[PDB]
Amino acid sequence: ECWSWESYLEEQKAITAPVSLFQDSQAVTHNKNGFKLGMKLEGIDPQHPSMYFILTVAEVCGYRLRLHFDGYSECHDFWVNANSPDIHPAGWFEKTGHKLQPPKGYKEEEFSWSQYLRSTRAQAAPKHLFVSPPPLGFQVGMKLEAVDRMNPSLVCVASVTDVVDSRFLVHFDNWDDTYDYWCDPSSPYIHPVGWCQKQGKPLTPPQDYPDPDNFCWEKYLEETGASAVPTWAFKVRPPHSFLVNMKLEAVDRRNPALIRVASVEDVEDHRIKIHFDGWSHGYDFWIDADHPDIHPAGWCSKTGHPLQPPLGPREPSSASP
Repeated sequence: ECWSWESYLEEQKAITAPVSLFQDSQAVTHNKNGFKLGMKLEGIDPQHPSMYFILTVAEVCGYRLRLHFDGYSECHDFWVNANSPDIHPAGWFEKTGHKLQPPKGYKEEEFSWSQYLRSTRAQAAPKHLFVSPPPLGFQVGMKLEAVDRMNPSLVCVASVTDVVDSRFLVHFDNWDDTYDYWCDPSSPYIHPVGWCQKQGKPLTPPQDYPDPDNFCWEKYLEETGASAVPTWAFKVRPPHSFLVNMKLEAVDRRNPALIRVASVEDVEDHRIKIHFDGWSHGYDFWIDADHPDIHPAGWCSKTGHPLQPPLGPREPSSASP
């Protein structure tokens, strides 16, 4: 007897997070996933977002796919939705002037898609599969203040270092490019030059900036000849309207192949804390409300992905009865 949301909600006297609370891209279930095992493509390294690698479709599940970094260990495999903006068709880097980190074994200048496909007897994922208007007012080289996602109490001197379709790459000046992240104008993690000063919050200057206590934006902009992103470009998104106890579906962070029945455990203006029904609180996690790996109830069913029901009552890792 199939698990259903309808039955569960009745048993629990619970409600779902309405579809209207989600971004269209989190909610859309009627798109076909045309990706197939073995198809090759290009994509950002999710753990080093300024970098591009050749990827192979290693698995397809509903509207999701597992991607493998050609030549490298399976330990780096990762899952995306078929509407991910972080993947691109073969030829994208050459067409757009980006650099490729070639497959393990390969030198960069010797990489050719035509030869690679020959050598691997593989096909490139067709272009029509890929979702990826400019972000108005955001251009490469402009400066801003941004939250370091790896150190979230810090608001920092940052630069736009790339623009791809509707998004841009946020870079922390003179810091490791592994702190980079992709963004759009509505991000709550970014602010105009001078925001910290106006808020009475400390600003983290560029790494090793001489006399960092006397860092001054006007001098720094003069030094670099860079412009600030204009204030008009920043488009404040409203706080989300998820409420505690609302039910939804979320990818498991420990085993990202899995999606589970989930509840809103806590809320901030722009983030929700997920609890997996039936589980210990040890696994609860905070996630951005626009994160691609949360979805409304029914998403798995409608897209053909399995949904893990709540953990049974006296199981290891289970919550109190």
